[PDB]
Amino acid sequence: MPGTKRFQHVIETPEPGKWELSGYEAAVPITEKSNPLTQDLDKADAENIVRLLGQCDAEIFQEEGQSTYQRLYSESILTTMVQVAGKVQEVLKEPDGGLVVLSGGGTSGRMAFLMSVSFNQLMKGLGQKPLYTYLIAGGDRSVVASREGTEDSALHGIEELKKVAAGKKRVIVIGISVGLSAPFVAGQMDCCMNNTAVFLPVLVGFNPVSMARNDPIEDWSSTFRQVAERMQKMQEKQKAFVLNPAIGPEGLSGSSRMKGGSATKILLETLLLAAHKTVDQGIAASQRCLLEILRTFERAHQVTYSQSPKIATLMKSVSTSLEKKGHVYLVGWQTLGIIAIMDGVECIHTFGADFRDVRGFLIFTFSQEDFLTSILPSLTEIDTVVFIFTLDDNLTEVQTIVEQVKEKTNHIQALAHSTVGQTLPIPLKKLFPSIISITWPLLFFEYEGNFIQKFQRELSTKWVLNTVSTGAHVLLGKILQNHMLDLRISNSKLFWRALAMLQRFSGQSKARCIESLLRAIHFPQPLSDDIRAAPISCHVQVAHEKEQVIPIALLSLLFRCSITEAQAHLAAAPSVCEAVRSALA
Ligand SMILES: CC(C)(O)c1ccnc(-c2cccc3cc([C@H](NS(=O)(=O)C4CC4)c4ccccc4Cl)sc23)c1
Ligand SMILES: O=P(O)(O)OC[C@@H](O)[C@@H](O)[C@H](O)[C@@H](O)CO
Repeated sequence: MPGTKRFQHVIETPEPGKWELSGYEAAVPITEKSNPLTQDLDKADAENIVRLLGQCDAEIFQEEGQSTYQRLYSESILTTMVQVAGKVQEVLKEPDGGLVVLSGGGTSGRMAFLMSVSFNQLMKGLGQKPLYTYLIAGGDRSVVASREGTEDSALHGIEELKKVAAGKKRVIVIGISVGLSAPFVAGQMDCCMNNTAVFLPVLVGFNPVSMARNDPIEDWSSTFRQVAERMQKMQEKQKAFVLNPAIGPEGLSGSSRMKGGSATKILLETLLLAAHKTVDQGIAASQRCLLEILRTFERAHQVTYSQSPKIATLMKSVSTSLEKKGHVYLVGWQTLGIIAIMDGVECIHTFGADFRDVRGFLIFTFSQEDFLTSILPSLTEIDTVVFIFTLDDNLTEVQTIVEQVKEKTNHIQALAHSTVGQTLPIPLKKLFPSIISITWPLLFFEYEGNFIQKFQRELSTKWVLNTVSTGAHVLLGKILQNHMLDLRISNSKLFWRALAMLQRFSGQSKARCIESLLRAIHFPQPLSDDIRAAPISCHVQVAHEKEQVIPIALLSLLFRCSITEAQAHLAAAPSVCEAVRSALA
């Protein structure tokens, strides 16, 4: 029948209590899983949430039990990281005609950018021509925009690769898809394997290859799975590499911006920093060199969540300011300002939040007195502002902006990253009673700009912010158990998550779930055969423009009613959360 191909590969819903014995649970990609720790994240109070996420973040460093999937500390992952570092080095020793590209969609692309800058600086501060560049699905404006739909084209990915790789004779392409998912990277990786004489692709994400996305790509003949499998085959002969540790499911199912984003930095910063450090010392990179860095990153998790109680407060605030339809500002300096922006803009697609509910700010790029005029007038008693800076920053520029905002707001708090024995000028101190400071024990730093203290600082911030924004929204009832049900479908991945959530939550058959979801999307049009057989982009295109789609489809299924009857129910409820929740009992 119409729509069998389109949906052949979707796993059928299990009968009740079979979910584990059907073989389904074991088929759920790790990146999409329900993390058992967060089953009741929707009941947790603010301080628990922080524990829970802090604990979810911990899993990055958790070791492989005795049978199971390789992890970040496993010998095979470290051996691959060493080989890849080894291959970076061949390129480092020959900067003329060489290039290194870090490429991904969404937050994977955000990470690629942050990184590529730093390693450009490293080389620059040593007067070397920088060989790093990045690629973000949707071109460079994607870096700081919510643009979920751009990831779904493999040709786009390839065209942007060919742009950036024109003159060159040695290109290393680090393809980054947490889920081993994005058609953007799929194309690049494949392009590479077509031209190894020039190209060396390194796939990075956090599912085993056997869970890699197997869906038809609309402009491409192979799947991510096939590309990823072919890479793995080239790995013996060292012409491609797959770097894919399990780090455990996200605390918020499918939210790869969080642990997936962190692990991406932890993993690549490590390998690259080691690759550099060691060329200059004339030694081959070693499992022992990477391990230094990994353990430092692991310490940083302890250091960061050491401040858990002051993280929870800031959450309790960010949520209360949002509860009262107020706004939240995330002002920060340098690299940290950027992480501030990236997080605010991620709450758009993640939580169907307006660009303003969590806004981020660099000194988006508004310098001192441009932020005093432009933004400072229209704040309020109820808003929250967060300040994020090191004790190495223009702390004069800081105290100035905090001063004005104290009159216009009292719900300020702050994040400051200090080396040990660095002191907090007394004006600032008195402005923040219950401050959050992180002190970094001294480290025997090699290079010019102390990059390892950079990578530390960025990560620690991302953790805090990811945790705040994310838990804030939870406190507000927008999350259902540990799933975000009411997402805007803006690409094919999101479309599949929507459908898997309908199966999980209704527990009805896939065919019924598909029909209700596609009805929900296409309303007022009824299911025709064209619609049933349409490619997934066409559903996306139409859903992307609509509101409450997934909830309305779930309700149609629950009451076993039509869309018309489900809309009219949802309009007659106080809220969406409540309506869905009621219907689920
Ligand atoms: C936990 C929950 C809600 O049941 C869930 C949520 C999301 N996805 C699943 C799921 C279960 C079993 C298999 C697959 C496969 C998935 C997807 N593979 S696919 O697009 O080629 C095929 C489904 C259309 C997939 C695989 C890897 C990464 C992302 C995705 Cl969407 S998601 C998923 C389950
Ligand atoms: O790196 P992946 O699996 O290819 O995912 C890339 C993007 O879809 C992903 O970054 C998404 O934007 C984030 O909202 C996850 O919360």
